Amino acid sequence: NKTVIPHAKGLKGTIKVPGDKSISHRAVMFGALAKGTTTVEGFLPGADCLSTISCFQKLGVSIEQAEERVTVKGKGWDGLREPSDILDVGNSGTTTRLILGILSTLPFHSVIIGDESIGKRPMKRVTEPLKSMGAQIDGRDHGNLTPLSIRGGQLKGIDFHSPVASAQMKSAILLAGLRAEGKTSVTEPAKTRDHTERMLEAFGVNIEKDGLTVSIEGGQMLTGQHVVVPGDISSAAFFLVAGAMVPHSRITLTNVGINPTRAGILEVLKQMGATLAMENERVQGGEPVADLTIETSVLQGVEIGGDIIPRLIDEIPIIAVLATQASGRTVIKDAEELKVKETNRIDTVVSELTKLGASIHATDDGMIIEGPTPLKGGVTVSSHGDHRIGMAMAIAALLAEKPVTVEGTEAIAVSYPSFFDHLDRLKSEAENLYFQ
Amino acid sequence: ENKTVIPHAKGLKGTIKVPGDKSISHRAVMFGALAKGTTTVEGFLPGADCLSTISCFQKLGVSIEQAEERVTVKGKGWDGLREPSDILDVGNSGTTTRLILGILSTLPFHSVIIGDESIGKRPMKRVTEPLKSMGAQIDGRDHGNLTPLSIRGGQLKGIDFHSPVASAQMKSAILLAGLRAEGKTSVTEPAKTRDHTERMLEAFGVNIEKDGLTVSIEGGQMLTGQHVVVPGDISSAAFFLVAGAMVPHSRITLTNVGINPTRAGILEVLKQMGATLAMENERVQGGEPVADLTIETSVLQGVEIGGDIIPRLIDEIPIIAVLATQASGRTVIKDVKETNRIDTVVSELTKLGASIHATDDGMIIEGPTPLKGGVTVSSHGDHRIGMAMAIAALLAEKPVTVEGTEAIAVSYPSFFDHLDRLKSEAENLYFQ
Amino acid sequence: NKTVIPHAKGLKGTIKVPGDKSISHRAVMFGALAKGTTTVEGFLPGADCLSTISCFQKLGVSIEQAEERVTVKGKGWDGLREPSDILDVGNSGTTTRLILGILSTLPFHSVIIGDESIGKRPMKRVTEPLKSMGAQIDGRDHGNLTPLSIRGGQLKGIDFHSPVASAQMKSAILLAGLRAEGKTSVTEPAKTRDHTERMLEAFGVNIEKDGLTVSIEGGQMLTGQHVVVPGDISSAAFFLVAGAMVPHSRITLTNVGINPTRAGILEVLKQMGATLAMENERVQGGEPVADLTIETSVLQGVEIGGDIIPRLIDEIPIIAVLATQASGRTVIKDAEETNRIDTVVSELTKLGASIHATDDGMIIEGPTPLKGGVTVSSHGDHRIGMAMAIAALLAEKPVTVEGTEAIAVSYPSFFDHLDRLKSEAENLY
Amino acid sequence: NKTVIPHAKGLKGTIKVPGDKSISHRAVMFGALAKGTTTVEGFLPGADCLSTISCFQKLGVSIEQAEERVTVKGKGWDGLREPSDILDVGNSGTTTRLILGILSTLPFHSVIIGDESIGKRPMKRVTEPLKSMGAQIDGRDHGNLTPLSIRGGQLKGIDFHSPVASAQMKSAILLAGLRAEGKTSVTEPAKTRDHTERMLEAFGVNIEKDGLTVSIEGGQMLTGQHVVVPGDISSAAFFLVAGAMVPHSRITLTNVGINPTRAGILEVLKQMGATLAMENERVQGGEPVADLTIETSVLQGVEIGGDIIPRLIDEIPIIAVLATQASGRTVIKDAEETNRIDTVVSELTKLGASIHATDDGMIIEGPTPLKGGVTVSSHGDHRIGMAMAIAALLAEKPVTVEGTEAIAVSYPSFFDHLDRLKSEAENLYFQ
Repeated sequence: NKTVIPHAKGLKGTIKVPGDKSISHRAVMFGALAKGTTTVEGFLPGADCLSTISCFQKLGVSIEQAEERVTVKGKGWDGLREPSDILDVGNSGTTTRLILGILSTLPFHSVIIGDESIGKRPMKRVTEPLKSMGAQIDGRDHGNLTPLSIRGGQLKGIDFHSPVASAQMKSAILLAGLRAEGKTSVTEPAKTRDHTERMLEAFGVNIEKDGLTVSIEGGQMLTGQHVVVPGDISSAAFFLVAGAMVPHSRITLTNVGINPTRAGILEVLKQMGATLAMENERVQGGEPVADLTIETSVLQGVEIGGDIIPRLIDEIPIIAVLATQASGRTVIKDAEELKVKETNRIDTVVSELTKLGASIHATDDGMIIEGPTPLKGGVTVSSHGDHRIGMAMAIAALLAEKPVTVEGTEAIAVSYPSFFDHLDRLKSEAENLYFQ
Repeated sequence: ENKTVIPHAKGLKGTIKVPGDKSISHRAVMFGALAKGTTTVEGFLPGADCLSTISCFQKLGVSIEQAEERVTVKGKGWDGLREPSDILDVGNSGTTTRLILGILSTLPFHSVIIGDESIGKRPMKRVTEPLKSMGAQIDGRDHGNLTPLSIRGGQLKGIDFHSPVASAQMKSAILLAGLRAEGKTSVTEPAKTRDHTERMLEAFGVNIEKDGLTVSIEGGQMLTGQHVVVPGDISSAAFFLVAGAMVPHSRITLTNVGINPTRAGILEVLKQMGATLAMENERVQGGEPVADLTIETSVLQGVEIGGDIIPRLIDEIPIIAVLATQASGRTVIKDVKETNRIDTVVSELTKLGASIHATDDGMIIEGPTPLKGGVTVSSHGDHRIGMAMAIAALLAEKPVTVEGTEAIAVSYPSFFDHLDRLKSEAENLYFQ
Repeated sequence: NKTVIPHAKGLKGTIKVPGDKSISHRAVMFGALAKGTTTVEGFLPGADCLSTISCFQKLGVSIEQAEERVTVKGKGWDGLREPSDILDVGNSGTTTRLILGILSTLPFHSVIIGDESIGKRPMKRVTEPLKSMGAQIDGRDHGNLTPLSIRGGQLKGIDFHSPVASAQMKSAILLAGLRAEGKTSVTEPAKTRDHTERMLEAFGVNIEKDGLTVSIEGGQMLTGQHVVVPGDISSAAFFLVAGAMVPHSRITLTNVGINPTRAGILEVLKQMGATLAMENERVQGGEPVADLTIETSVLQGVEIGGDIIPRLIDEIPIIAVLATQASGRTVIKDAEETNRIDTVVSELTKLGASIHATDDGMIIEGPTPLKGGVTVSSHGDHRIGMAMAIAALLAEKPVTVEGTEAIAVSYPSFFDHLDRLKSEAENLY
Repeated sequence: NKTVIPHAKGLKGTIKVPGDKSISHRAVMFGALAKGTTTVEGFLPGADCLSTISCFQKLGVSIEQAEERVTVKGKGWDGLREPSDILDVGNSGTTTRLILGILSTLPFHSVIIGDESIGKRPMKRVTEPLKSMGAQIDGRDHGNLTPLSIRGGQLKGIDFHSPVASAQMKSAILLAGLRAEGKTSVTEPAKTRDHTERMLEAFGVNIEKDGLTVSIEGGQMLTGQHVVVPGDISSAAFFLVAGAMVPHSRITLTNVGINPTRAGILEVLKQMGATLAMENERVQGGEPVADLTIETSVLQGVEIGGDIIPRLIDEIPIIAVLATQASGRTVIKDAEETNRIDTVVSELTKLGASIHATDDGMIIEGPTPLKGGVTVSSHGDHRIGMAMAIAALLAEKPVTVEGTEAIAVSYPSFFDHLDRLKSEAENLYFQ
């Protein structure tokens, strides 16, 4: 249904956001390929990550997952049996592409299928480079579409130049070369998420990191690990921006992932002039982690573009909200080179936030967000089934004088169950904090 | 409680429609999907297997509409089979697996097949190797031998195939794959085998050539929509034929039964034994021989069963065994699972008080023997042994308990209902 | 949803129609109440009868059912135990009404509920009389609607007179009478379905009957019977009317129930001068059964009214079709489901027939050839869909029959049996 | 199944434990009888508490619920309609007893049923008093077992005396006495959970207590409240105890409810001397809530019985573990089900601890370092498995715990919260 949302008198307390999706996926896949038991804490246990588990369980690996905790009794490649079942990818694009790399590594036959939606997402960009490595891959629309059949094994390294930049593709090819013979090299136009690169090293593998081109030597051995999964930045960002905007706020998000390739918001917040702080910075993967603390801030407009855009793409709608309370003008530029799935978000956020009373319009390559503007409520705003719009809108409502009806909150409860619960106990602690 | 108590029958009178033929039901649907025009199946077997065949072809883009025993298959040639976005689920059906493979090899896109646990243990390599020799890219578990299998069907070149094994499912696959290949495709085997695929395909407007031991198809001909009235499955029909032959005061008409000689082996044994049997209304529906059989309490003579016949009556050996117990003198049947069948058939009938004995390649039955109840007989989860025992219990003085009845209820749900119906009609006609 | 139906060149063959729904219900119920095993052949395995089985199992009766054969390890009243589960009736009007009577006998607590459909049908007509007999019954809308709660036990016989004519009602009270103290008597306006009467006798209970008045004494035993369920004339009727009208037809329907309170269709056929044979009359458990043979006849219009209407109600839609091919005026009157008559009229009329409704029924006229090429709906009522289907067998140009799911649910093999009849005619000719 | 647990290096952090079961049940129930909307926060979305929601949804009440957040559109008693469905109570004893009360209020027919479990639990101790009030209740075993049928309405108050202490039974009769005529009274040999009284007071109803006897006039009006459900002391107990035992530990437990009728372990903590802070002392929806803070403390053995025992019954397993590390003769004594305590002893001595069993309670002696390397079962009981789990955080070498799949039911994230305290002391440890 809908949620009606009042304005917040304040936000205070500590919160653990649910663990990073990308890291949780990889923590599992890598543990399966490794020798000796891997354990996973802070595991994001959603449909996609549960799909990954199910897939490897069918490949023979003994995995026990109990809420946020996972234990993977890996025995290396030598203990992955040929599946007598179809591997069901569910809704996970991550699982599909990375496991396509891994299955090309294996000297047996496998079939991949997922749901309605995954059968419209093109896979050709990944099957082609893998056929090049010596992998027999056929499927719907000549291997472009689900379902896909795969026999791998005796695989050969490859240098590979790529036109479009994509982290999932990279990760597939890297995992495939992990059991190949010789140099396997990936090259892209943009730099992009390094989770595969980082986590591999924490498992006991060496990668190249050469400028714009990453490479791997097969065949190295993966060992069992103890993986503490960092919080998802994308989920933290909702609270960070709330903490910044909402009067009388002081929020501490613990164990948040700080991977420079995804923590672009943390740079935006800082340059806008947020009272932001990091604490206890570590490297738990692989991945850098910190405890973020924000409190009510006086913000300023900031021009955002270039190499920053690729590193904060999920935080565009929430930054749109944040900019509403910043003095002067903020600009998003170089969004022209974004998927229609993201160009649509921008367009709706623009109109949703306008319904809420802000000065904001769409541009050729992003949006301009103008002035500090008090948001007025007494209106319905829709999440359009996109959890990122719902959530951003949800926190935008915390500033609105008069009630705001956010509809389509179903999509939020799917992705991030306790979003409103966490929000509610920040409002409770702040009300319990004002006493005589 | 998985056991029925079966009392001796005082008589058996009536008419019965046994369930459709499984082989013909499958193919009606399949060849339907390959033809131009509306095929209409009547008396179709709505079992799990045949329902699986329907499903796979729906998943291939073919419009198919099924109620109870009535099927409609709409259009539309090869030109209307679209590349599946779903896994084609074969379920339990060996037939769907094997025949559809032949057909899938004929199509220029990608298909996957899987089934349940059972099908995932049955070796397919016997079919996949031939089709690969025709040009088909077929991979699968255990190097294309076990489910799940993946199929890409390129431009297909014909083949002169030779096989050490006699297999009708294997033959069907290659003939079907030969349908849209170029240049004559031929299968040769040791024994002559079931000929449903050739007959029906022939009735669907296709031409098969037959030079004894070798069958061949010239690609690529058209198939036309047909009205297929599925004939009664003889294996089921056999159980009534035998009961009717034996129990005093019996007379059973069985309407519209597939009479095909590659499976009608029991019809020739009945004749040989001097059973009172009648064929009436024999015609041919959509390639398949069919007539209504009528049988009455007979005076049977022992006979030798062996050679060519065995293939064409294999499934009836258990019931034939019972038929034999009532024939005068010796009746021999000669020529892993077949031997396990034979043994328990022998075992059971023996405690019913028959003189039957097992041999290396079959069994020997002696004389006319009154069967006796008061014993519990088991089917070891074999519907064929179950039913055959059921019928034998109809002869025994004292009651006979037949454990393992749920196997029957799965193959032939209305089997005991049909028996009961004949038992009652005989008591109602006994108004002297 | 639909079926397209062409005219029939002929209909030849034998059919076993499904068990009578009413007898099938009762043989389970009486089996459960009786000492000794009861066995049931020809049982109708539809959703309703299975609900009946479901319920008595929850009362603790061992019942093993497969296709059309039931076994009931009946062990008497002593043998029914207090349910820990809710008794679920699904969609079954019979089960609900009758079980209410039975449960008013049993000295413990029980709860009845059904689906949405039963949850709308009123129960006051049965609950009120049983309450006056001594049973504690409460429920939604002051015991008028499910869920109903019942504590039965020590009942005292009533002399019941009703303004309604209902066999479920009569059966409830008669069943409560079985263990009630003294004499329970039901007097009804019309006479009605007497299956409850005939089967109590077949199970060994002395039931006294004047006309319209039936009485019963507690507390007689019931003995396990072997029950052969007769065919529903309700279904047989579609095939009898089919045989009567379609040229080149010769149909035999085996083991069909001819109970006179329900054989109204036969009276009409015979009065219309149909070529009807009733062979092998028997009585199976107090139930008159016979083999019927019909062949293409030259029917005449007849006047259907008065005492017969009650005996042929469910068959009015099919008789309406029958009258379409009869030579002359045929009147149905003294009827008062009055919307059910009207759809029959509407559809048949757009089929080319010459029907009209009256206030007391309808008037159908002459032998009218029927023109297809048009679409007619069952309106979820299965009987309209089957009447319409066999009407279709007679019509030049095809007829689409909307809502064949309803048919398919209540008579799965109905269209297959038709096919089989048309098939066999092709072979002869 | 089973989970392997090594020793704890140290426990540091802030934790919000799940909502209180009893308050979650009541928030919905009372909200359904109230006039005007009732919003609940901190709701425990367990099986039992969702069963309450189910039941009132079938009584006509519009209720939205999503994870820990619940909205109840109350329209007073007049808004409850006669049910067309059976009221399904699932496995919930609370729901069963407290609804029998509420339904007795209602001038229509209603049927209750639950699982094989509820089906075996006696109800005569609740239905008999309710009938005295004018309620008509029939059911299996002469009103003593599920399913039960009820028609209510015209109710007259009763002076009721119970020979058995039961919160549920008290709650039922009070709830019925909310729409009865005159003064309804309940008197029982001991005093037990008083959540019904507090909540009702908070929803605007006058409950008069004269120690031992509670009484209510009717009909008073219930008004829609904002109800922040406090954390469950029974589940906070497992973290207070672990904190007091593990070397270098300092844990804050946000918004835990401090009801004296269940805060027995807190009295035991301060009597054992353990360092225990108590910030933010406030009363919320009639319930007293506080923020608890425990650090690693020196434990002293203490005598426990009679006065303070009835109000800590569930915590006995966990307190038995807390005594393992307390110096000296620490004994609990009262038998008044108690089969739980029998099993605790077997497993603990198996770990290498000093516990014998006595006529009513048990003896615990000295501070004993526990040894690990054995399998301990909980027999499907969650209160053991949890106590047994946190116990294993002291002994080294794997201490395999069984019945863990029963823990994941009453407390989904128990082992997660636990894990998060170990690994946040990995990150607090940097010079």
